[PDB]
Amino acid sequence: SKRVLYVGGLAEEVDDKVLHAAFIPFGDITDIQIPLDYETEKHRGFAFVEFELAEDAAAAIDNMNESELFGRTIRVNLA
Repeated sequence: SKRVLYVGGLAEEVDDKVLHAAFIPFGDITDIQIPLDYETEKHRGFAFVEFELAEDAAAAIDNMNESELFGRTIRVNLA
């Protein structure tokens, strides 16, 4: 589909709550996935945000790609 976004460049403390607040303005979010390093406790700096509507995902990409989050430049593309 074209409803799931790949989001890279996430600071270590960015979590599901942070991601949801940053992306919910574009439309309903179905789920957020944050792959973790099993040995350690933290994530790897990227996540997946799935929108209910492809149209909302598109708007999210257009606005969020190369934007700032926790002082880091993030990259947003179709997963």
